[PDB]
Amino acid sequence: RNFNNLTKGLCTINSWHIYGKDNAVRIGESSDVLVTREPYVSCDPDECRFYALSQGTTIRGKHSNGTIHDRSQYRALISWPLSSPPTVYNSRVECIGWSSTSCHDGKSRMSICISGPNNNASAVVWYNRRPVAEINTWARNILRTQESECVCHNGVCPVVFTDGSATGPADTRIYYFKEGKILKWESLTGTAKHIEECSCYGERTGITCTCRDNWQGSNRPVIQIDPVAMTHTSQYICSPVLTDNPRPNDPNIGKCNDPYPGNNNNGVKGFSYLDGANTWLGRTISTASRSGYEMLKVPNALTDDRSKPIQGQTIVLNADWSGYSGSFMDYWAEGDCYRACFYVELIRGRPKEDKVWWTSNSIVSMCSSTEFLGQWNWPDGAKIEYFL
Amino acid sequence: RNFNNLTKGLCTINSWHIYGKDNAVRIGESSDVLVTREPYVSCDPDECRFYALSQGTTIRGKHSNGTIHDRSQYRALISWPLSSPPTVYNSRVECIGWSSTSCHDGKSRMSICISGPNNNASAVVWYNRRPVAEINTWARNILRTQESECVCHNGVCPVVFTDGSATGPADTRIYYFKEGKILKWESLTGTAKHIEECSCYGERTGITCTCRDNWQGSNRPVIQIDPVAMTHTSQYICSPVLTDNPRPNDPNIGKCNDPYPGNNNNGVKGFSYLDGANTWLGRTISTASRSGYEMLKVPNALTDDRSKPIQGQTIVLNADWSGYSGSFMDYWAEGDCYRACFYVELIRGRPKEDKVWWTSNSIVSMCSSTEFLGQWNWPDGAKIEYFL
Amino acid sequence: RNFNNLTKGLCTINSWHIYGKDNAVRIGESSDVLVTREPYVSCDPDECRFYALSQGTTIRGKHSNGTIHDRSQYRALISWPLSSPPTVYNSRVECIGWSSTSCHDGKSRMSICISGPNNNASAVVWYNRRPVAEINTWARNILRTQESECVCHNGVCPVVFTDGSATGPADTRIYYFKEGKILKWESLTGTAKHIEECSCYGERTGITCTCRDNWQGSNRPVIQIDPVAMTHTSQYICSPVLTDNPRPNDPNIGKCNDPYPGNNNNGVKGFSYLDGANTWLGRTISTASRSGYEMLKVPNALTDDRSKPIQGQTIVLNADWSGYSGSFMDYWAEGDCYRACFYVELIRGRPKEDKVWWTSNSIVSMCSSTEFLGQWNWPDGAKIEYFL
Amino acid sequence: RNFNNLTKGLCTINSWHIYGKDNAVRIGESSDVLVTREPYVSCDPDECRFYALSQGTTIRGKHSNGTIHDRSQYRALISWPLSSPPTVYNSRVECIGWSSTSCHDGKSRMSICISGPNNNASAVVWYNRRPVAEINTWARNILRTQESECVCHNGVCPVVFTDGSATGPADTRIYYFKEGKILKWESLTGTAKHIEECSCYGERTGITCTCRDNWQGSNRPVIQIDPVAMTHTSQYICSPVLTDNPRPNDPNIGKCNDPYPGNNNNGVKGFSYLDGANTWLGRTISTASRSGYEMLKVPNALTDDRSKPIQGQTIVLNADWSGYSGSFMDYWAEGDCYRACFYVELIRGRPKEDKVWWTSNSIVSMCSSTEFLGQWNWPDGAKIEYFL
Ligand SMILES: *[C@@H]1O[C@H](CO)[C@@H](O[C@@H]2O[C@H](CO)[C@@H](O[C@@H]3O[C@H](CO[C@H]4O[C@H](CO[C@H]5O[C@H](CO)[C@@H](O)[C@H](O)[C@@H]5O)[C@@H](O)[C@H](O[C@H]5O[C@H](CO)[C@@H](O)[C@H](O)[C@@H]5O)[C@@H]4O)[C@@H](O)[C@H](O[C@H]4O[C@H](CO)[C@@H](O)[C@H](O)[C@@H]4O[C@H]4O[C@H](CO)[C@@H](O)[C@H](O)[C@@H]4O[C@H]4O[C@H](CO)[C@@H](O)[C@H](O)[C@@H]4O)[C@@H]3O)[C@H](O)[C@H]2NC(C)=O)[C@H](O)[C@H]1NC(C)=O
Ligand SMILES: *[C@@H]1O[C@H](CO)[C@@H](O[C@@H]2O[C@H](CO)[C@@H](O[C@@H]3O[C@H](CO[C@H]4O[C@H](CO[C@H]5O[C@H](CO)[C@@H](O)[C@H](O)[C@@H]5O)[C@@H](O)[C@H](O[C@H]5O[C@H](CO)[C@@H](O)[C@H](O)[C@@H]5O)[C@@H]4O)[C@@H](O)[C@H](O[C@H]4O[C@H](CO)[C@@H](O)[C@H](O)[C@@H]4O[C@H]4O[C@H](CO)[C@@H](O)[C@H](O)[C@@H]4O[C@H]4O[C@H](CO)[C@@H](O)[C@H](O)[C@@H]4O)[C@@H]3O)[C@H](O)[C@H]2NC(C)=O)[C@H](O)[C@H]1NC(C)=O
Ligand SMILES: *[C@@H]1O[C@H](CO)[C@@H](O[C@@H]2O[C@H](CO)[C@@H](O[C@@H]3O[C@H](CO[C@H]4O[C@H](CO[C@H]5O[C@H](CO)[C@@H](O)[C@H](O)[C@@H]5O)[C@@H](O)[C@H](O[C@H]5O[C@H](CO)[C@@H](O)[C@H](O)[C@@H]5O)[C@@H]4O)[C@@H](O)[C@H](O[C@H]4O[C@H](CO)[C@@H](O)[C@H](O)[C@@H]4O[C@H]4O[C@H](CO)[C@@H](O)[C@H](O)[C@@H]4O[C@H]4O[C@H](CO)[C@@H](O)[C@H](O)[C@@H]4O)[C@@H]3O)[C@H](O)[C@H]2NC(C)=O)[C@H](O)[C@H]1NC(C)=O
Ligand SMILES: *[C@@H]1O[C@H](CO)[C@@H](O[C@@H]2O[C@H](CO)[C@@H](O[C@@H]3O[C@H](CO[C@H]4O[C@H](CO[C@H]5O[C@H](CO)[C@@H](O)[C@H](O)[C@@H]5O)[C@@H](O)[C@H](O[C@H]5O[C@H](CO)[C@@H](O)[C@H](O)[C@@H]5O)[C@@H]4O)[C@@H](O)[C@H](O[C@H]4O[C@H](CO)[C@@H](O)[C@H](O)[C@@H]4O[C@H]4O[C@H](CO)[C@@H](O)[C@H](O)[C@@H]4O[C@H]4O[C@H](CO)[C@@H](O)[C@H](O)[C@@H]4O)[C@@H]3O)[C@H](O)[C@H]2NC(C)=O)[C@H](O)[C@H]1NC(C)=O
Ligand SMILES: CC(=O)N[C@H]1[C@H]([C@H](O)[C@H](O)CO)OC(C(=O)O)=C[C@@H]1NC(=N)N
Ligand SMILES: CC(=O)N[C@H]1[C@H]([C@H](O)[C@H](O)CO)OC(C(=O)O)=C[C@@H]1NC(=N)N
Ligand SMILES: CC(=O)N[C@H]1[C@H]([C@H](O)[C@H](O)CO)OC(C(=O)O)=C[C@@H]1NC(=N)N
Ligand SMILES: [Ca+2]
Ligand SMILES: [Ca+2]
Ligand SMILES: [Ca+2]
Ligand SMILES: [Ca+2]
Repeated sequence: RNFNNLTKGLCTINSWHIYGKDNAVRIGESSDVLVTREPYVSCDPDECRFYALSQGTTIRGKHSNGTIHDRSQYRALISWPLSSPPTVYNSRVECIGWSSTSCHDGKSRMSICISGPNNNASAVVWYNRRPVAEINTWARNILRTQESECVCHNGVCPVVFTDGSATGPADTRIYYFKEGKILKWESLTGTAKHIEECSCYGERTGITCTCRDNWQGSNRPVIQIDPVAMTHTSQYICSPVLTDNPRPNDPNIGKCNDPYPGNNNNGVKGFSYLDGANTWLGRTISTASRSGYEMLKVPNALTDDRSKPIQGQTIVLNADWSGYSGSFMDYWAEGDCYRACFYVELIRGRPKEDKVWWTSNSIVSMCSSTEFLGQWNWPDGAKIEYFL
Repeated sequence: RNFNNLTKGLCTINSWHIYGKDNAVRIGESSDVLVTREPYVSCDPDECRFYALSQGTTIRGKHSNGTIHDRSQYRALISWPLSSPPTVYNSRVECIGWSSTSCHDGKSRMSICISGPNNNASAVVWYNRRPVAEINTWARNILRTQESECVCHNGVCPVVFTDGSATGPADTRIYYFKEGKILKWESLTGTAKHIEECSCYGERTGITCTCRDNWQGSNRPVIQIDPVAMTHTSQYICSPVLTDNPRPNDPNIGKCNDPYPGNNNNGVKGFSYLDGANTWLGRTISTASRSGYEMLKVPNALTDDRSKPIQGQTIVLNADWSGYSGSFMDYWAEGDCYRACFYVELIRGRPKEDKVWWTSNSIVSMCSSTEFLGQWNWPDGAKIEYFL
Repeated sequence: RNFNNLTKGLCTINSWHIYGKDNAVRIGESSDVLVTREPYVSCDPDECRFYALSQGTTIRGKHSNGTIHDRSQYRALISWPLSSPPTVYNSRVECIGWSSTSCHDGKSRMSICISGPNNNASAVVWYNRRPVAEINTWARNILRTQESECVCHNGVCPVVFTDGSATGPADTRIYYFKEGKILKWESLTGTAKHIEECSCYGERTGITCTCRDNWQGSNRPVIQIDPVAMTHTSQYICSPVLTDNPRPNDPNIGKCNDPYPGNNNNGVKGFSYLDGANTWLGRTISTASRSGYEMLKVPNALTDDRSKPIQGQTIVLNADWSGYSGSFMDYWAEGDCYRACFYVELIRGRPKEDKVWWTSNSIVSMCSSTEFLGQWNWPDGAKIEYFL
Repeated sequence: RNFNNLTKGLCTINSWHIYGKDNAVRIGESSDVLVTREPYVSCDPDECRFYALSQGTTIRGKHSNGTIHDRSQYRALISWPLSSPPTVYNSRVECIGWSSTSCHDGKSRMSICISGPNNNASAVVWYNRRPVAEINTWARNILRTQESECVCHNGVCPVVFTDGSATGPADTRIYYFKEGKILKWESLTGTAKHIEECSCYGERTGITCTCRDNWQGSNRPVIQIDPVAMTHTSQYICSPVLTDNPRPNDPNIGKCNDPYPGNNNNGVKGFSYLDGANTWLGRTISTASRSGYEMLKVPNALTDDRSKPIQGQTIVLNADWSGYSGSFMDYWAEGDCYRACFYVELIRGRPKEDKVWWTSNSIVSMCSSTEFLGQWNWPDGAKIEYFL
């Protein structure tokens, strides 16, 4: 087969339909379902799969005790069939670590896992299920990457890494891989002041990443990557429709080249589709906690610092827990355009539900529709008392 | 490969032999078997599989509590290997929803799931395991479809949908799909007064659907579809051998173009094979509850309003619970004719067995034989007290 | 690919080496392992698999209570990977019933299951995982067949069936199938007075079946089938080395054309390889119960009514339970000769161990070696008290 | 496809990165994970897999009681997907026995299992998942082999066997197989005085085995095999950096042709990569017990009896249990050189943790990097109290 080429634009987004949901925590109440977090979705040319970071234990297993912990030697990036739960028996390990990305280039899949102690972490780059390249920490402060799929164009797969402080200036690098080999890496340029956990998608013939400013910003940093020239720019979403969490209330003027202030030293992984008038932003409903999720149609959110919603859709009720969210597309589907998709992580357990001693999640996933479809709300569905 | 063409007639039906049985509830007493309901069977050119709507939990799982509920965000259409139980680990999710159909066209499989709230439901059409088309509710009252396989001819797959009241006139549409794309849709024509949960099979070169009249009828509505012209007619089974449930006792004159009265606002999904003198009707043995199942040979049941049984076979004893039933065939088997098959849903738990708080089912499945084979009876086999 | 042709003779048998063992009961103490009985082994051209009749429940499942029962609607012929246990999740159902056979012809597999009540049982013949032919009971008294693999030559697969009394004259038929279709069937001819559960193997270019006389005989009936002419003969193993169970002590003169007396109305499925001086007989060590198993080299056992052992090998200690045993070969292995193989069923639970209320089994399997290898003993290995 | 040829040298080893870890004991606390020991890793041309000797029971299963036992009829060589746990459902049995090796030759896999009583054990050689050759015990004292992968060159796969005393002179043989057939076998030559459990790797165009001296030596025996000529030599690692366990403290002069004294009648399976200045030795950190693991860069360890470490990396903390370790490489990866890999067995339970009555293990696995990557430590991660 061939390297996939980003030759298509996004489909028109008039609503979102249900694409995938695994009900992991519901099922894992009485099945050998693996504790996970930081999930995402990524497609091969013949199959789409769920991904997450395992915690090396099942939910009912006693080792689930204390899995709010982010980084341990018992974590690993796993994938499993679409809308199935991540079980001990059906899960395929891609690589070992506690921060990851993964993407198919049309021929084979590249997966990257970061492992190690905070001051000595390292990334291993896997291609065609074999280890190919390794990158050592350059700032010795929790080397970390996207926690969602990367995008490939003609065999070139850009990945965004960050090494350094989570509450101040850090050292962010965009790496360009082909077949697992390092072609080139760049220091972060542009006006974005802090970069974490970029959510990327590809469209003719560029790659757009919506990331997390954990330092001072409640608006989201945007990195736009050219995968042919292997260059990039950065700024923020200009829109006053702020999409981080926690975050202040929406002003009437956003910020294009600086963080919008109000909430320091925190954030959540999130995403957006920036496509002129076809722009949709995702965010939690709450401005304080990781609860609820909605999609908002905000024309020219990227460049218009006055832009407001003209349409929207509720994905998760504010009364229900959410969490991380990120973008993905099936680049091998039929049609003239790429259908925009995303997932929402539904975190259950700690810190918000400390009656149990574990932290896991399930996945809900949506794709766009050119129809104006009715909306439902998609909660995790598990009842905590059952786990007591 | 090629699109399957309905070039064959039905085989002669002189009896029914055992084809499949999963013993799900028996096995699920001490295994991670998924709670399901509304099951069916559908074949690929190289494999036949069980299908059902999952409830997003195992039987022993505490979340099975309250699964008599029909529609929730935790349901999904799953398939699994023939005569295996639907387990957490061996089940493949086809799409997310609480009403479905699915069928192979010879090249790839089309699956359709409906999800959403009662006044805003929507169908997503999957083809080759990718979402292709979406249909929004047109009557805003539980958009719903067949709950058994559809039939394809030369790439054209007709599906029967209903939107609107379950106790009065509703808005029924026949959709014609090819490769997941909507070719055409039609409003329901003919003399059938209410349409739900059609059970279809294909024979040279038309498609016959036996459905459920939930309004006033205890005789079954029949839709006959021409998949080339993409047109249809409707009426009832003329036979006084009434095959819904609940239902009145068999009269000596049936009704061809109107519901036979006696039982309002209720029914069960059922099926028939209408083939002149090769006609076999299926039904529950009880006229009051979903218990028992039998096949009755009723010559010209479709057109003869005096027709009576001349042969029969017991499938499930009246002392045993049954439920939904529907038709399917292996259109890729060897031979000159299509062998008629069906399944019976064996519902266990609520409402009829309320010592437990769940509702699930297992599957028994039969196909026709040109031999006159001895009959057995096929109960679910699970003992409720074990679940207490 | 092509139909397999029996073009080779048996390899020289100088000992037996371990080939397969699943430890099902050991593992099933704390895993979802299916209760089974009547197991065997059968090879495809690219894989060899374990087979058995499931009881439709796991060992720990409460439904295992009463599985000493031979025939129920919850039984089915399952296969699973070599030396794995028969679990809920890894088992593939071949067909539904409580008596079976199965064999590959080089192109596809034919499986046959008998189901039904005692006076109305019927066999369904599956080929390439599709139902092809059906045979109704001709004597209305537990229609039953081999409970081990059949053998195919040039697409022709002979099967031995018996219908009628287990304690008197019965109606035995040899059926000849090709691609699941009935080519011909014959009434049992020769001097064998009672036929049950034949164990067959194929060698240039005939098929040899060693069966069970449940009526009066403690010597074993032998059917020799010509798969080209589609004809057969029958007699007993002439050897005074009696190989049924229960059985009298070995005399000095056996019987060639009549049952050797002493034990009526009982027996066990067993096997032999009859190959001139390369002859090996299998049997239980005990003459009273299904315990122990040994192979005995008895030159010309088939024709010499004075023949005695000149070599042997213990397979299972007399202190350990055994059960059914049968023959199989990999007809697609490399080499000039067919390597003789067999399995022993290790029955655990009732009737011999009635502290538990279930009956299951595990499998040990051996093949011949041209070396003179050391012997071990192969017990089931499960400790009953753990199940209490 | 073709026979793999050892045409490449080792890559430069500047550090080790994480390659695989299964967390079996953590996961097996609440999942059907098989009790194992003596694990290793071996690659096919399209997949790499974990291997181990099963104990025929799960960890939570009551039959895990007493699995410190080395040799029983319930053991078997199993393989399962990389970094998954060895579960009942995902494990593939390769052959039956309590001592093993296995390796792909580029076309198919050869697996060897030894079973039997101590004075009558025998090896069965499997090729392409079929039994091909058998070797009887020649010294009648626990016939035993490598417990890690073998290496093939042009279809020739050398295996090191030992039969005889574990505390004195034994009879060691190097067997040369092709497609499972015995080409030739040799008695052990050279200056190595005792040989057990060789860990081998292949490099242009020879095979290097690092073994265990269980008699008098705490330095490791090295066998170097020529797979074309089918000949070999033996000696010890000259280095004073002693790498057995238990072992004395490191002297300043090692031994090239005799055992370094201090610890009798004990040892552990271990490995090394001997490549001039690219030499790395593995060993436990403790000199007394199987705890901890480290890699040490020791230039010319094989020939220089004064050589000392100039670089190193901790793999497992001394406070954590280790166990067996062995070498493997992906001989089908891309590149100009072979990347050196190894695994460490992390033994949990008895004898060191006798609060539980079982003995199992999990696996950590590493490969080399030409980068100088930061190090972590990789413990098993299971907490014993959970199992009480
Ligand atoms: C079956 O399903 C269908 C399909 O899903 C359902 O229909 C959907 O219903 C939902 C819910 O109502 C809609 O989502 C909302 O959309 C509105 C935007 O639509 C309105 O505004 C448009 C823009 O108007 C402006 O510009 C135009 C320029 O021409 C001008 O005309 C106008 O006067 C004004 O100047 C209108 O164009 C639009 O009209 C169109 O749509 C109508 C249908 O809605 C139709 O009838 C019309 O004919 C026309 O076609 C419409 O009036 C979003 O604004 C809204 O999002 C806000 O509200 C939710 C709360 O519900 C909140 O969570 C959001 O975050 C957002 O509110 C925050 O952000 C604002 C901007 O920063 C801020 O000002 C707010 O104060 C608020 O801020 C606070 O909350 C946030 C959140 O925590 C916090 O962060 C802040 O700090 C602060 O605390 C919804 O997304 C769908 O659009 C609609 N879809 C369709 C296809 O109709 C249907 O209801 C279902 N049926 C049933 C029976 O249930
Ligand atoms: C081993 O296995 C074999 C194979 O399975 C077993 O053999 C099978 O046995 C079963 C059970 O007996 C049979 O099923 C029944 O079949 C009859 C129909 O067959 C009879 O009627 C035929 C038609 O006769 C009429 O027309 C001809 C025209 O020529 C005329 O000759 C005749 O005088 C009359 O005018 C006859 O042709 C037929 O004869 C043939 O078959 C004989 C074998 O049966 C053979 O001996 C003959 O030589 C000849 O070849 C035969 O006489 C069905 O009527 C019946 O179904 C009714 O009964 C069951 C109860 O058992 C009920 O559940 C059904 O729903 C149905 O009864 C309801 O419907 C009627 C119509 O509406 C109504 O009038 C009834 O009052 C009743 O209604 C009530 O109940 C329902 C249900 O709840 C409710 O909804 C209503 O409101 C109301 O309450 C059976 O299906 C198989 O046909 C037969 N198969 C074979 C191959 O033989 C064998 O027994 C097994 N062996 C052993 C040892 O067990
Ligand atoms: C490592 O592994 C190796 C390989 O496995 C082990 O070596 C094996 O050891 C076993 C056990 O000893 C052997 O099995 C037995 O074989 C004998 C037959 O071998 C003997 O007899 C041969 C025939 O002799 C006759 O004919 C020749 C003609 O030339 C003539 O020379 C001779 O005088 C006599 O006329 C001899 O050829 C043979 O010698 C050869 O082998 C020797 C090694 O064994 C070797 O040293 C010699 O040099 C020569 O090469 C040898 O003497 C079987 O008879 C025996 O089976 C009987 O006994 C067991 C009990 O152990 C019983 O269960 C069997 O069913 C059978 O006994 C019943 O059947 C008889 C016939 O009907 C009857 O007469 C008996 O009374 C008895 O009947 C009773 O019990 C049954 C069972 O319940 C019941 O049904 C009845 O009603 C009644 O109650 C064994 O199978 C292997 O052959 C041998 N293999 C090899 C390769 O050596 C080695 O031991 C292991 N090492 C260690 C350290 O453990
Ligand atoms: C992030 O990750 C990185 C990468 O992993 C981390 O960096 C790593 O850190 C580890 C731990 O410190 C290092 O491993 C140790 O390496 C030393 C060897 O390196 C030293 O020695 C070299 C040789 O020196 C000699 O020769 C040269 C010839 O030119 C000469 O110059 C010199 O004077 C001397 O003559 C030096 O070349 C080397 O310098 C280089 O490296 C420096 C960085 O380390 C760098 O700064 C320099 O500029 C230069 O480039 C360096 O000085 C090993 O010796 C050591 O292994 C011993 O110690 C451990 C305990 O920690 C022990 O377990 C080992 O078994 C071994 O000690 C035993 O064996 C000896 C030999 O038999 C014996 O003499 C000892 O007494 C001891 O024996 C006792 O214990 C054993 C064990 O139980 C027992 O069996 C005995 O019986 C007895 O009881 C370590 O392996 C890595 O090399 C290093 N890697 C890199 C790339 O830097 C970094 O730290 C991490 N960052 C953070 C913040 O954590
Ligand atoms: C490498 C790492 O630990 N990344 C963190 C992430 C991180 O702490 C923040 O972005 C601060 O830099 O926060 C969160 C979070 O829940 O907000 C999950 C991630 N956990 C994992 N990726 N395992
Ligand atoms: C969409 C929906 O909920 N369909 C119902 C169905 C429906 O209520 C009746 O046909 C009335 O219209 O009844 C029943 C039933 O048990 O009779 C199961 C179905 N459940 C599911 N398909 N999930
Ligand atoms: C065949 C056999 O039993 N090999 C032993 C091995 C052996 O005892 C020593 O090398 C002494 O010769 O020791 C050990 C050990 O834990 O040190 C595991 C092995 N267990 C297994 N391979 N099953
Ligand atoms: Ca922030
Ligand atoms: Ca009705
Ligand atoms: Ca008998
Ligand atoms: Ca030693």
